[PDB]
Amino acid sequence: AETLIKVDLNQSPYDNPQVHNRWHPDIPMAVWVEPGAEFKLETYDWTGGAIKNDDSAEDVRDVDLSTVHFLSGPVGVKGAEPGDLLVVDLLDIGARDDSLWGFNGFFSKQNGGGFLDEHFPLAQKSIWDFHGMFTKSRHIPGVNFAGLIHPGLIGCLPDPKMLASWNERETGLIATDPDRIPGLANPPNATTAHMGQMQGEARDKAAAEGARTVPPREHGGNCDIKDLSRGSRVFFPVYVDGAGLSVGDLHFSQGDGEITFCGAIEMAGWVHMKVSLIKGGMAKYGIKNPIFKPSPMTPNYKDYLIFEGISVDEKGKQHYLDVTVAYRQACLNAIEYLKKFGYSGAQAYSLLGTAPVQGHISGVVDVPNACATLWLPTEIFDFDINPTAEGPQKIITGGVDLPIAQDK
Amino acid sequence: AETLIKVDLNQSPYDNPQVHNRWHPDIPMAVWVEPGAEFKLETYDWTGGAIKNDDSAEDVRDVDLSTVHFLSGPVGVKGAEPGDLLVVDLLDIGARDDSLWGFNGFFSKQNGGGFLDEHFPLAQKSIWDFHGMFTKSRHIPGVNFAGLIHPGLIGCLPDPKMLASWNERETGLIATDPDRIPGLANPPNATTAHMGQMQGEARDKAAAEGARTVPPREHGGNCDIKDLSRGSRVFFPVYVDGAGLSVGDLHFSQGDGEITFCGAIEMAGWVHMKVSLIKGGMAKYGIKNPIFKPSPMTPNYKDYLIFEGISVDEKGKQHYLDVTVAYRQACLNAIEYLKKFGYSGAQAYSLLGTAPVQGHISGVVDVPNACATLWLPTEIFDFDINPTAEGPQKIITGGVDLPIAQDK
Amino acid sequence: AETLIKVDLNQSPYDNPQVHNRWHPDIPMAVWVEPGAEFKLETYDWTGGAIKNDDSAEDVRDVDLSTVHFLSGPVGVKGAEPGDLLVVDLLDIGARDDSLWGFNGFFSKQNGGGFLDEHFPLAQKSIWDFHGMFTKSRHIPGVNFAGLIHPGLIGCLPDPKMLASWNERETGLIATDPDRIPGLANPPNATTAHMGQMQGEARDKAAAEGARTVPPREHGGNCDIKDLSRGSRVFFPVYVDGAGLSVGDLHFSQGDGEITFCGAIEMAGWVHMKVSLIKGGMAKYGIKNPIFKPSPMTPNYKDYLIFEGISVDEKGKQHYLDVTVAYRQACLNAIEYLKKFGYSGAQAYSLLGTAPVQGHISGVVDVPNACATLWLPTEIFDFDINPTAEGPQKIITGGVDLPIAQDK
Amino acid sequence: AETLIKVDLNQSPYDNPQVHNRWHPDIPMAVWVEPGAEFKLETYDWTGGAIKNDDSAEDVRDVDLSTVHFLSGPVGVKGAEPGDLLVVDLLDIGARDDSLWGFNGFFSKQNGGGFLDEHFPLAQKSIWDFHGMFTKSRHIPGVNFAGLIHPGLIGCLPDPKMLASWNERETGLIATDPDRIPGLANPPNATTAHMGQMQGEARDKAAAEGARTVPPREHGGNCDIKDLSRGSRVFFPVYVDGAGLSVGDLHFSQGDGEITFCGAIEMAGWVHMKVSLIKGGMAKYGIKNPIFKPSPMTPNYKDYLIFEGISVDEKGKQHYLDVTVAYRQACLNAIEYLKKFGYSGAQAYSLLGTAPVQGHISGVVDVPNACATLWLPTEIFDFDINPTAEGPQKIITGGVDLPIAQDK
Ligand SMILES: [Zn+2]
Ligand SMILES: [Zn+2]
Ligand SMILES: [Zn+2]
Ligand SMILES: [Zn+2]
Ligand SMILES: [Zn+2]
Ligand SMILES: [Zn+2]
Ligand SMILES: [Zn+2]
Ligand SMILES: [Zn+2]
Repeated sequence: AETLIKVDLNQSPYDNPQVHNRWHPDIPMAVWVEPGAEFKLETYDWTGGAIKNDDSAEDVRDVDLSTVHFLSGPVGVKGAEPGDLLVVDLLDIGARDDSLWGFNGFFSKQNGGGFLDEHFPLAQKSIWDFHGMFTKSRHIPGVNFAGLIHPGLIGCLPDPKMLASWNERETGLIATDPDRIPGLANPPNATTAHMGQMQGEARDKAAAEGARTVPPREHGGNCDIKDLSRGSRVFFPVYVDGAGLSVGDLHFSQGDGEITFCGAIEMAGWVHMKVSLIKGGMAKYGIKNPIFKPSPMTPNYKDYLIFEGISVDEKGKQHYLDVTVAYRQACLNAIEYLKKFGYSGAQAYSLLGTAPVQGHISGVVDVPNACATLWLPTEIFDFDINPTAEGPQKIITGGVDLPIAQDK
Repeated sequence: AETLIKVDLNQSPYDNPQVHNRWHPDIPMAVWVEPGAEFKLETYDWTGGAIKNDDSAEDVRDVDLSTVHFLSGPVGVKGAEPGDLLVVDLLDIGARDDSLWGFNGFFSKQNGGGFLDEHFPLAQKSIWDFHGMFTKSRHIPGVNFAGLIHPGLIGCLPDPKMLASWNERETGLIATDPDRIPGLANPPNATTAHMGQMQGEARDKAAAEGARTVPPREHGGNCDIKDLSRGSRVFFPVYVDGAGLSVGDLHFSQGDGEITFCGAIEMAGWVHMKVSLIKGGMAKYGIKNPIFKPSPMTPNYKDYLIFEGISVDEKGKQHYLDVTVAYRQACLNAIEYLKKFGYSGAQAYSLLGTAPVQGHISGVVDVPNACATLWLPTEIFDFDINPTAEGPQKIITGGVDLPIAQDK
Repeated sequence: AETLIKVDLNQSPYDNPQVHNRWHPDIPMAVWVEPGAEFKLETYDWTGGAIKNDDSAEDVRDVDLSTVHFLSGPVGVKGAEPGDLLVVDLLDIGARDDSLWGFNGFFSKQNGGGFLDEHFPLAQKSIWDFHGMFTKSRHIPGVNFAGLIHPGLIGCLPDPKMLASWNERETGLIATDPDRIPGLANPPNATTAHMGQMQGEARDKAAAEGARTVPPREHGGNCDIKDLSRGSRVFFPVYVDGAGLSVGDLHFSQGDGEITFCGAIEMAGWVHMKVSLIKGGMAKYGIKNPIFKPSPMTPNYKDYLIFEGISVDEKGKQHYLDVTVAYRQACLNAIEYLKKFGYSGAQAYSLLGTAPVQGHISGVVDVPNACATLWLPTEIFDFDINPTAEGPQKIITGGVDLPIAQDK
Repeated sequence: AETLIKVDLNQSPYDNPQVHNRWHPDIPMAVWVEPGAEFKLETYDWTGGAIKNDDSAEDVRDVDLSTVHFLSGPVGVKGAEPGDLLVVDLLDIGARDDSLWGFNGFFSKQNGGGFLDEHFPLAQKSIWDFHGMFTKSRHIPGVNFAGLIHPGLIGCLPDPKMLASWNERETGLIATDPDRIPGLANPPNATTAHMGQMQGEARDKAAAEGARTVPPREHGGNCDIKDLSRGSRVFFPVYVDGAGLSVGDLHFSQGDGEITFCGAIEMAGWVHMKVSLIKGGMAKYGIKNPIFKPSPMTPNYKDYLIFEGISVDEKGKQHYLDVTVAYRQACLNAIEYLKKFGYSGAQAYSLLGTAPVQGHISGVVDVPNACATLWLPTEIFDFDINPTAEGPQKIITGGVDLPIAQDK
């Protein structure tokens, strides 16, 4: 299939007019296609080159998070009207031949944070090499797995209404605690905005009101749903004429929650897709957020070891039906378990961000506690991590660990 | 294997000395077994007979929720010491031959509430019949599925310290909003307490400080994890000598979250299990909450239709990394979708509480929005519910709906 | 549901009028049901009590194979006419509460033979205990698995024409080598025939022309398809009015090919089923043999170690597209591999007949060799049997083995 | 990873010195690698360009089957000695970017034949297009599936002894019926032999004794095991120093048996692989034929409709434990079923050769009949093919069919 958007990794994303990093109804289509068209799009990694394949974490700590995410699009679809559904088949996804590695990290609390930032406040990095379908890290010994390759971010352009709501409610929330490190949301920011085929005046009004791509919203966008993977079929709400489908933020793999924030195994690559329409889909099927069907080709792991958490935090304080706090406990429990086998806490945390662990909302009614589970697939280890009568052999030798960078 | 605790459904649970409905370190063992023992335990449904197989919801409206849950146990295991892990193999689980039906319901907001109680505030009920491995409801046409049969509630007796913490933090939370309908937690309550073989003054003492079985806690207890099912192996923390393992609240099936609160498909039944020990297991493996391995025998549904939600509520107000609010959105999206096929909202809500739907914590870092997904297995419908170019057809037409009871 | 055919294991099968052990159009219905009826049938093990739970193989050696199989039925279905399809839902299947064990064996070559009878010519036995969904044998250490519970034999009564063809072609084949040990087929035999409710001369006429139940045929019958298991839906061709569905020969588990001949794990038990009709199904769907849909509840083993064979026998002699010889080599390769871990050959051969191993007709065109594969699920062993750089380790300490009985 | 053997589809395979089409101990290594090396090999389709993407079957009719299969290799592995096992990870496999289509056909009975050549004696062809992970044919409407991408042929060079045995037993078998159309085996043939880098005199001899690659043998070779797919790990017996691993005959998909003979969906492509050794692997693990582990990434089809056959042929003749005849019956039964939905017999036959259907050796003991099953995954049709009460609707219209060529 022909590649309709090409990416040169050594060219600055700002120099590519078919790339953009904010959501706005007025970004012009990077290309137009007919319904039924099938084609490939190439993509920068989300940072657009900021993070390197080496053994230092300073890049993770110093990255300018206002730049993310560099998306390829918007793709225009002829005849697409507001209120349609845009049916997207993800026919395949992969890494570029010249870039067979990816990265996971923990941001510093001072520059982004993450799910377990109170336990791992310093920036770190693991590097992942791709071996066909499989991946592994020089930083995490004894671990090998097939990737669940997915776009972290995909979705259609918002209408004027939608964008106004997003900015209002999100700036409103920053207003309630504007000095929290890390912040509660990210406001529009024109300084580092890439607005596609835009320069001058229209570029500068739109860049000042253009939404950050950081959070998932009603249209889809940055959902980081690992299961929205190569082979899947997704149904997107359409808000503007021609839809304006963009995609980026490709992951070779990811755990549920993407707890590390900085991936997932983040990568540059390509997406091969087919597009079509359901006329008036949104009203016909009562669509608000996207809906999709998962892939018939995914890694078949099923020998899970499953960890539990409840809505009582690390300090012993009682919350109310809080799935977020319950998941944190399940993740911490899994980390504690892994450490008994010789993994550092950073190796374990990176693992939960990268390997295809499951996070279930098992119970959300048994007041006051929600119950959340974290499913660790045991197939990914080249030794048996199941409990036995005699106790764990502390297998993991070496002195290998994830790079760590002191704060600035 | 022999049944070590027998249950007569027509006998009041209070008259059975091997049953109890509060957690307390001093409830004496209902029976003693050797490590390696295999045996069966019979169980009351969680209410102990309050809910009937008929077409009215008044029993659900009027049930005395202080009575739940009637558990079978505690089972003493010889040589079990605090800090051990109790290894339980769930070898099989089923319904009683004389009781081949179960119930799902929504509590009234005035008497219990639930996940979608703002949308369905009146008490309702669906009745499920068991056909070998399979189930269906006269109240929900076109739906048939294999059950994922599991105990909703299982775990070991707390020590004195643990119980004190539970009461302290939970009464503390009630104190912050004591008149809230429904309540934030349930305090100890001696009026409806069944304390097993406890007699005299010690009984009345213990009943006044005995914790409700309603929430999951560090020991396990009422987790309502559907995947802790027949065929699973679970590892419980031991707090007192002999462990004191109790089990109840059997489910023929359940969806992730148990959003309906009143099940799941609640039933009476039996559990066939084997028990063993890992000496000093808790410290060896860094165990706080239980861990387990899921069953090799589960329903193989994989053709999911997957719905999404973010941390923005039904009023449009913006929350911060709130998985609970995101899941509500995903569930409501699923319900809206099913309605287009002719299901009532009540049918849809009941379905999500009963069928083995998956609830994933897909993303919990993309500030401000968490992303939660609800996975509806399409194999359970006897017609195709997948989106087509044509839009849906109302294949659900006709009479039956769930019983509904007006508020007292 | 109600049990329409009851079985007393201590009663001779000949004394039960609702049992039979030959196929004949004139055996009267054991019971009549309406289409849509759901009910249970109890069953003798195929031999009807000949094999015992002990540590000697003499019963296997001496069994009278003319007696097999004692089937429960024929069940009549009101309105069923020749050329219909009888739709049978297998809703559940299990062992009797008073008989929680089963048996596998190798027949002596002198009395039955088997797939590897040139390698294991003496009669042997392994006994299997049922632990809820799971099984294991005191004769084969280190192995545990969830059973794939299925009827080895199920199908409808032949019409007069069909029965005549069966006898003609099968006696014709015996004629080509009548003194062969073991025989090529089994002729009608009135001596040990149980003809249900048939009386007098009519009974006598039928027992002399009644087909042995030993081989699978166009109607179904003794297929020993492990995947025709609890949870399946099967569609049977109907030849006579009322259909006359019979069932027996229940297996707790079996490997593809049932290579040991004497099971499988043979057992007495029960089948819970629902029946219905497709009017004129046979012509509508071009049905000759039965067709079916496998169960949504089966053991999820996927970590196979897969062995190969080609159409060259143990003497090195070249055959032509012979899948039978190819599968023998694949089984023999699997046995040789297992022996390196400390299993006897008999243990391994019993294992392949009992555990849910897969046998695939991988290639049947690459003249002169067919390619057959044997898939051994590695999850059934409590130690890792995968190849490593170091080679195997004799982990099966020994002492215990299958009973063996010298020839008479 | 780097491509160590490159292929120009427009260059004659005879002009590529790193390709060969006969098995012989003396073909020199096309390249040498160290143990632990990972690399790519590109491949011709098995015919090397003979079959074209068009709507006529004459190329299939006229192809010179003495030329097949053009393999890439032999790959030398430093330190590999006879009696070792060569561990091969298949890390990924795909189609070439310039060649995103493949072909299935039936050979004429006069030039190759096939499993159902008595029913389809004239040469035919279906063409398949690749859409990322998925495939479909302009010749078979209503069918879409994810490919189970595998090498049909892979293995190591035989030693002198092995080669002598192969020729002796195979020429011996041709001797028993030398004029048979099609032949029972294919003898060595120097006319169309490509012997890699072998030269002049030494080569003219090797080409006269070099075995055809057509059948699977002890070393592996052309097994056409669909499940030996991308993601798999295979363990090959080593016969000569450096091993000499070759590979070709790549399939995008195939059904069990490869009944159509001419594929499978045959294609040109590439294989990304890693190699390593088990020193003395063959004796350590009692290896005769290869063994392998299937892939964690395969198409997840589960909703099978399963067809049966027994050892009684199309003429009604009775065979003895003949799996080959039983499989033919099961395949013919499946074809008859599909025709009721509007497919031609040719469409159905091509489908069974290409789609990932399963063929099980379900029973091989119930004298006189073997029982074989054919498993059609129903997910591959864009309409429901399951039996219902009112019968099949003839969905397949149009007038498209496979090209057919009259005999030469
Ligand atoms: Zn993302
Ligand atoms: Zn990302
Ligand atoms: Zn519960
Ligand atoms: Zn419950
Ligand atoms: Zn049988
Ligand atoms: Zn049997
Ligand atoms: Zn081949
Ligand atoms: Zn091929």
